[PDB]
Amino acid sequence: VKAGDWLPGFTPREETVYVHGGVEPDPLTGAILPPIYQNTTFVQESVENYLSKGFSYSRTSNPTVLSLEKKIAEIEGGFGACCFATGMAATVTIFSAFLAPGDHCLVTNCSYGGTNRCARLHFSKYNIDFEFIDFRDPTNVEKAIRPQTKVVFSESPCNPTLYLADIEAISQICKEKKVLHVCDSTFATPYMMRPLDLGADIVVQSTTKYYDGHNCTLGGAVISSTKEIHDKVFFLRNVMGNIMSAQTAFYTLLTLKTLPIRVEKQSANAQKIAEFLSKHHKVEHVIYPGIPSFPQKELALKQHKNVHGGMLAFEVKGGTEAGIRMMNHVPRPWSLCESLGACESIITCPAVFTHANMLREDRLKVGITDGFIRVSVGIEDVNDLIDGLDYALSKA
Amino acid sequence: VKAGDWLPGFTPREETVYVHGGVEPDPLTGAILPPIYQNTTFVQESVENYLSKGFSYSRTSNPTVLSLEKKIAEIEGGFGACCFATGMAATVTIFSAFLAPGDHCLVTNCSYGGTNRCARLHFSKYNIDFEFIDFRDPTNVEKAIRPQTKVVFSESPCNPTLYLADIEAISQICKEKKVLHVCDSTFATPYMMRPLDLGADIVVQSTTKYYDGHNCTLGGAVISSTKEIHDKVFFLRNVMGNIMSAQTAFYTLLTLKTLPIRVEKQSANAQKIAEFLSKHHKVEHVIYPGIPSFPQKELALKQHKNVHGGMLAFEVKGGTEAGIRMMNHVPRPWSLCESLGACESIITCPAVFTHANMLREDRLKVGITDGFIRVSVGIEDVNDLIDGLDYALSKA
Amino acid sequence: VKAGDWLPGFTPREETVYVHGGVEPDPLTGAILPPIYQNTTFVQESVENYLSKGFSYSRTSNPTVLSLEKKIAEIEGGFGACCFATGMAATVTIFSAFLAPGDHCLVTNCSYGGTNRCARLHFSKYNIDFEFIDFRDPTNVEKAIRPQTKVVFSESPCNPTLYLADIEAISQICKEKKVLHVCDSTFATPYMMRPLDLGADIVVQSTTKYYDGHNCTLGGAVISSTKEIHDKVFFLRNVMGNIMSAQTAFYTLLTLKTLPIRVEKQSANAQKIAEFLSKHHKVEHVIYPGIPSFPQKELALKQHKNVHGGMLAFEVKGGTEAGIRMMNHVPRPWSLCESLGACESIITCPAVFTHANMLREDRLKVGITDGFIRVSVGIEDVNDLIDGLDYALSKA
Amino acid sequence: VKAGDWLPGFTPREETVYVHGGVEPDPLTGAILPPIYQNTTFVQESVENYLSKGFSYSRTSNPTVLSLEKKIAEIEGGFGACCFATGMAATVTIFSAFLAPGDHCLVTNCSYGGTNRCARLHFSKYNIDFEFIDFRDPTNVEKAIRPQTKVVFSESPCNPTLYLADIEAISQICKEKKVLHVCDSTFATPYMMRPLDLGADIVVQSTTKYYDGHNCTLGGAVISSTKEIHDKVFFLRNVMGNIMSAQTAFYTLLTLKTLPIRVEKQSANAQKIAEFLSKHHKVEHVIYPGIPSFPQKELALKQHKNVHGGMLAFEVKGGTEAGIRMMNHVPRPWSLCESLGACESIITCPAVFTHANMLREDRLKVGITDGFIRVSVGIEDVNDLIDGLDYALSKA
Ligand SMILES: *Cc1c(COP(=O)(O)O)cnc(C)c1O
Ligand SMILES: *Cc1c(COP(=O)(O)O)cnc(C)c1O
Ligand SMILES: *Cc1c(COP(=O)(O)O)cnc(C)c1O
Ligand SMILES: *Cc1c(COP(=O)(O)O)cnc(C)c1O
Ligand SMILES: *C(CS)[C@H](N)C(=O)O
Ligand SMILES: *C(CS)[C@H](N)C(=O)O
Repeated sequence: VKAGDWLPGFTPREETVYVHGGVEPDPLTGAILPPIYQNTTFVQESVENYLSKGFSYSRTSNPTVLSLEKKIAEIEGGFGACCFATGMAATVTIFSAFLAPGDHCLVTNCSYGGTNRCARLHFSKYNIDFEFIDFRDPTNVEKAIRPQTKVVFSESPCNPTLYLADIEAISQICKEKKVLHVCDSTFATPYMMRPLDLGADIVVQSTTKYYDGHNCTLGGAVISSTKEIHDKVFFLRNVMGNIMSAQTAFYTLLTLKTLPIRVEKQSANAQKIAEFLSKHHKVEHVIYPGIPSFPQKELALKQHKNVHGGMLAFEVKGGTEAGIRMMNHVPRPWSLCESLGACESIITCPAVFTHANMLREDRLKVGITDGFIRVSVGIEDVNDLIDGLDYALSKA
Repeated sequence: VKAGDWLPGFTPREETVYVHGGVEPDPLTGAILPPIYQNTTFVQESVENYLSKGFSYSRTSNPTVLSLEKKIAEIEGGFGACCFATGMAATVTIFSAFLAPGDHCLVTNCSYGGTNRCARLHFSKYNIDFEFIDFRDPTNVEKAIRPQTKVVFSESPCNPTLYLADIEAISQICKEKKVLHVCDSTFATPYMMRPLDLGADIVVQSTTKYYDGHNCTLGGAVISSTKEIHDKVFFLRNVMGNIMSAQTAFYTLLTLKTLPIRVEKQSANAQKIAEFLSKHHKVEHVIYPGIPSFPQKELALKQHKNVHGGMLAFEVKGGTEAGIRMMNHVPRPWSLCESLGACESIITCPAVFTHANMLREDRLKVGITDGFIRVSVGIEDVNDLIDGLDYALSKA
Repeated sequence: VKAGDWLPGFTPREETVYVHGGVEPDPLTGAILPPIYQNTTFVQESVENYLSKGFSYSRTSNPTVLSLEKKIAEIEGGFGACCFATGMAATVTIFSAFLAPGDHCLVTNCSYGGTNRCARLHFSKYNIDFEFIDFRDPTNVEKAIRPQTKVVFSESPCNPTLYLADIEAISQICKEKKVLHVCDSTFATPYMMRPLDLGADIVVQSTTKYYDGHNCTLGGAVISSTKEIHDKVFFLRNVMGNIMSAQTAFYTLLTLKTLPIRVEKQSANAQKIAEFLSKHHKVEHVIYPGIPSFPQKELALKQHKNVHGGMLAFEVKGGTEAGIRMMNHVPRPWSLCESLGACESIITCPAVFTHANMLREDRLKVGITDGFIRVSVGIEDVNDLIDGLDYALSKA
Repeated sequence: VKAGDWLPGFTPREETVYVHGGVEPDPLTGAILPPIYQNTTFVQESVENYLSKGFSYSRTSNPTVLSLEKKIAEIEGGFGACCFATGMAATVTIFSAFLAPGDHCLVTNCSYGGTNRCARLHFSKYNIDFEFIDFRDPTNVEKAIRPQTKVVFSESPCNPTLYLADIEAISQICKEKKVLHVCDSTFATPYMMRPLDLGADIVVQSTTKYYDGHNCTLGGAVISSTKEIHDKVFFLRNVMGNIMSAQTAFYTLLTLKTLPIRVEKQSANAQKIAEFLSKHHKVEHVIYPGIPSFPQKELALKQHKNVHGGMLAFEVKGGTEAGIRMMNHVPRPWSLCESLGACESIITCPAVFTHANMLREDRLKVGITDGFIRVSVGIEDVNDLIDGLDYALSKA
């Protein structure tokens, strides 16, 4: 064993894989990072040796993108991964590949609003039936499975309510009933929960949020448990033309290196903020998987590794007017905007910013209430973050 | 009026629009190029003033991308444009938006292979009927339209045969039958043919090819004739998550500046190469709209502005074996690879690469003969290009 | 000879070198463009095989930068080239490497104001004597050479007056007197004049201007006639830490591909604009090397290949007030700003924007008069450019 | 006050400044990150309103670069900062601005090798006297100052020996003698030591190392204690043409966000590795400010905040041959290369690489013994790092 080689028979530990997974020094120059293959097409040696160097056209595959895919498959525990322009593109490619007219698809009723809308407003025109149900009890999923069910699509924690789904239990149900279990674990990250380890067949990630973690790029990933599934996704990505770009892949290769230390800091901050909010006399309810009152505490402790995440939610006393006054007065360092997962702490109101297309009776039915505030905790000093919330709450 | 203003009541001439369309100096700093908005999310001033500055999240819209879209809409003569991660993503968004189960779509039978395979594999599973016909006679289109026809999808010149479609005549037919006419004018560029000027309802572009012209980025664009069509495309792009990235849009904003002078040089080179090939004893047939043997020379003179383009094709005598010997010996500066439209001259044999997914019997049905070679002419010195072809032909 | 090889014993023609110089397809993947080596450090195989793959640290050399250097040395006709963060960095590295206290340096008195200021205001504190003289007559240079003269630094055409220097004649003088002849040919480009072909020992370029040509990047280059000179420049670049970045090198590799067609278009536009101005009743003087009244016409015809360039200058009748009114009313597509060489046409007034640090009596002495306007012609439609000048002149 | 404002009268705490210092949402669009001003020149509103929007030409200043400069000045506690293409460019600008013929400069004799060689080769030719002395005792500095001394240039910890300099004491000396105290605190980072807080007049940083922390960019910064010093640095940067690019500034704006959590992880790992090495029988000496054998432990406790850093050094028993056997067998995840500060752990032997330009007798004079190894600890799992060192040491 010489410089440049791993020790044989040793599995590198987890943080080492975030730093080095999928990437060795460039064979040509020794460059320690992946060179960015900002290029459309690849020259072939001869007609007979077509594809002998592995690449032909960047819509189909690109070397920088492939380095990130290998890293993501390692981190998530999958056979292979495919990277996409956005998280929505990853989700839509799953629905495109694995559903056909007449099929039934069970979706957590608290899915990300984008997942919910691409199903209802687009794929349902192909006579695909999406049924939205409560995934908090796995027996609900078992009882709701119909003869035409092809896909069970879980999300955990859920955007924006932070409901959990028992991924292991649901995977056992789907394995018995021979249906595909797809899990969107964007809010968890693989540092907290790897659905493939818990039996899911496919994971979808919006790499926009925590894999990037810097508000820099859009991106998506599909991580497949098997070669058969991986090849189906890969084929359809080339047809739909929604692959990630090499430059986005370079950025994500760099930011993934710090995902463990970022998520540790964000989650330590979020625990302290959730505790503060839970004691605050102008806060009605606080939702965080790590505080003792979390309704699905036992599942959180079973299914979360290391941390309980950077996301929390709360409701201000006084209804919508008080929620709005609070939002309008939250000072820097907080940012009032959509998205989540970043070094910069973000405060969002789902009624207006993310789930505005959902009927208010239905919003209330899922738990998106009037004073409901979604919080993405960043890596600022937690005392500045609490000071800003306390000011805004005093104004509410 | 003053420095920094266009004079009111004047319309810039063609080349000026390539340099300046869609862009003004940054209002904040005066930067002569738009900055790159390499950022996911946009801060809002208040819950009330939501979207008051025009942006919320870059999957939906991004300022750099919107500047490119405004330029492209100006160059193509449309109401608005949407930009995509690839040309295939643009095409697939048209099929996704405008077709539903039971609908019918007419597609030119010599389409780019990717258009053909996204139809035939994928969308056909939704009980959408795609019919491939010969667009060289508009009455074929008129006769094949059904009550269920929603889209007529032309391409001109066609990939790889360079057949022309009479866009004005087909538009007249489609207007009478109230069917959408979508035209893929990637091979023409708007400098040679603007389908919206000739009555098409939608234009699809692979910006990868000539708009980029440098083998640098992938990209697509959909240019809509009306607000109603544009809004449908924009909505579905947000759902499918296949928008162009800001960094790609910046590259294409830069490269579009030189499209007229690039296409003029490529086309002058192509005319000379086509004339050379038409006299060479190893060459069976040459296809170029600018030489007198072109079968649709009358339509080329009616429909082509400025140039006859950088693309040509030819058949080497001696069939497949001769074509392969030739390809294996084409020297630099030629590149043996997929793609087209670039400063670097590219050659390929579609029977063995791009359209090798098509049955040889069907290959011949669509004119891709055994010795057929697609040539994308770049901006090198034409004597190097001709000397290289002459050397390669000596090995056939 | 097979695909991927050049024909042996053939020198590729000039436009082919702009497209392909310094770049072959990536050996690892076949990528047709140079991958961007966005990376600081390079891993070594062993202590003994240090530098066996050619790279160690990007301040010293970087693979993308080296690909551009090889291309620039080919285009300019030099032994080697070194690329820098800016044109000023290239110039300052020359002064740093080849002058020491007690040395005399002859500088064209109409040098770029930055060259003039770094000499007067900085290197003169090291007791280096910069003497500014009229380079229009080579015998002036011969007569002004002193025992301590080490460097003769010409520029042609000169910024902003467009005076020419006879590079061949001056090189003969410097070769006889054993002094180094450095030529800044930024305004010419190697498509119009290659000083190394005319005997200069070093060329300095601001790649910012025409090599980029898109207002995108800053950059500089030093092209050396010999290995001894090249190695001295390379060594000092590593010490001064002013190398070009890989991303800037990637952009310049792409934009250099179109330098010939850009400069042809800009120069055809500039000829027409200079003719228009020379007939205009509110224009006092027009300076362009291609119009028949140019005072150094005979030298322009001897020393310029293909074109007479994109730069021109003129004076409006009515002195400074009229020049200012004209500038304030020049409409789009023109831009009022510093810099030059770009696809976007630029109008500058040197008194305020570039040579404001020069005493007004001295400005007048060099020819930077009151109504003096420097024009950089882009690739817009020339009729829009003339329309805009004619409007502004009517307002002046 | 309102969303988007800092509360007046409050100062953000340390980690918040790393996330948000120097940056506010884009005023035009609300973009949460500053856009990349990848552009050379800036349009002016009128000849009169020249520079009214703050920018003219990116060699002089660029908006993205200025945002980074504001962040860096906040983090380091300075009046202002200037950013450069590399750390060497920052250092060379100090020597260029503040020294003239006849002046004297005191430099720590264990400086980074590049500082030492830019002094000894290059600036000494201008009759500037550089004197290299041992900064571990401040009275050496006091005794060596001459009437001609203009600059005292410290480094702490030193590259590669990790000697400390007492920055507060040296500043007191320099204040008494009215000499500029410049401190290169690259190895410390501002999270561990801010020399401006301890009385230094100027700080030099290689942002390549920890500010970047990802082996992605080269860069430098000069942080000035006063407006007069800042203005001198800014003026000369424009003359030397060695400003940082906008794209580099964007990368560093992103990576600085995580400097506290990166340095905390690197330092925790380094403490454990130093303790492991201090017990290993093949290791002669270990140098780390956090272990009790550190010779300057009293100063380390006074001068180091939060951590003792990611850098350590050790000597392998058996001299040069043993060091080489060890280096040749250090396995992944270690990288054998130059540079330091990164997420990827780096090891090198300065006698054979970084300081092999120093005479072995002088190498030993400055403490770089034959078996001396400089170690830059990254953020991998410490057990992989320790297992790899243990394997390598078994080959020594
Ligand atoms: C944001 C998000 C998505 C969609 O990803 P994009 O990258 O925005 O297209 C999907 N799932 C969750 C849980 C998300 O937060
Ligand atoms: C290449 C091409 C496409 C597909 O565009 P991509 O950018 O490769 O996805 C569509 N139409 C034509 C005519 C094409 O040449
Ligand atoms: C602009 C210029 C320079 C300086 O180059 P920068 O890239 O701006 O540092 C040098 N010479 C001429 C003739 C120039 O126009
Ligand atoms: C690397 C380094 C430098 C030089 O900075 P570059 O960015 O490599 O030019 C200066 N000081 C120290 C302590 C350094 O480690
Ligand atoms: C989706 C809104 S388009 C976004 N990622 C969010 O949940 O804020
Ligand atoms: C130099 C001004 S800093 C610039 N390139 C010009 O001449 O406009």
